[PDB]
Amino acid sequence: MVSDIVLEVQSLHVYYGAIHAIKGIDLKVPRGQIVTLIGANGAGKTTTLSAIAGLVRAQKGKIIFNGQDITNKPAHVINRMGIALVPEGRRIFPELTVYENLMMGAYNRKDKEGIKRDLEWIFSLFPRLKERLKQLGGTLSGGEQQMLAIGRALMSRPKLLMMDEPSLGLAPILVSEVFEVIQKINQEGTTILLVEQNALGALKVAHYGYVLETGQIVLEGKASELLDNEMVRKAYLGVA
Ligand SMILES: Nc1ncnc2c1ncn2[C@@H]1O[C@H](COP(=O)(O)OP(=O)(O)OP(=O)(O)O)[C@@H](O)[C@H]1O
Repeated sequence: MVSDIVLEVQSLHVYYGAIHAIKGIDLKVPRGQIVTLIGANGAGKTTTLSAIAGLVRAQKGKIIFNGQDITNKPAHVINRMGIALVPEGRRIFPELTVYENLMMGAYNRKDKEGIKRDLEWIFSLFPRLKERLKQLGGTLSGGEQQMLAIGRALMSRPKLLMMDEPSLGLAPILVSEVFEVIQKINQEGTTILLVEQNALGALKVAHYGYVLETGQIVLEGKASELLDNEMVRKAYLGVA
């Protein structure tokens, strides 16, 4: 099935350890849009993405991918279905060079031209990466590694690209380039679910946003409108 809503979370509840991390949230990520989930550290952003990816259990509610209930399915299955996740930590394989890291992303495509066009498309998106194609990973700057992690996910031609704090700890200029690349990716049609602590940057590129506070959504709406909301501005953008 193919839906206009690529991902829908319904009354999701997540419990682990001693804490009730997510307390019944609802979210929708429309096809071709960039949706962002923002909130302070510890709001439950990573947990939300983990639940969706099946890395943590959903005690209540459901996660629907293109109309199909994938609630609590095996993480490896959910990945094969088309949901790509670029977790926090710019996880990359340092022992493999930039080229190998990108290519391992298209391990299940069988494509011939597509893989070709996609590899070159990623080159225009990340000039600095092509500048160090034969170079190993772990020898690039965190900024470059972050860009490499994103490139790898792209080579799998994701039906849904999820990213957890893509700009965390980066220099202003890199933060700016991260968000610009996210926009370029979306302009090609890729649906994105972006989790960020940098609310300003996230809301500026997103179509829709959700504000998560202590496991619950307190506000949601068109991104441009959230930027003009007094509560968002004072609480997340520093305008008090
Ligand atoms: N030892 C603990 N004591 C209290 N709360 C804890 C503990 N360990 C984990 N948590 C819970 O973890 C949740 C925060 O982690 P989560 O991964 O959801 O954060 P996040 O806001 O997405 O940040 P990041 O994206 O950086 O991981 C909170 O609900 C917090 O209460």
